Amino acid sequence: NCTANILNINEVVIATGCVPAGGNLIIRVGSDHSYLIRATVSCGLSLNPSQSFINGESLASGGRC
Repeated sequence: NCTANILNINEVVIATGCVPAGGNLIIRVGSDHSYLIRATVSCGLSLNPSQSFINGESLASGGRC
């Protein structure tokens, strides 16, 4: 599976989830919020359209899951 890592404006990892191949999963952050992350058939981090990065947050890759 794919690994999704959510960081803040300081590029500090605050949340981490696991995104299924060709699927999508919701990742909850400790910043009193949550971000929906999805991955393609080839495993590719991506943020849902219904949502948008805020508070300077950002997305990053992990390793294995």
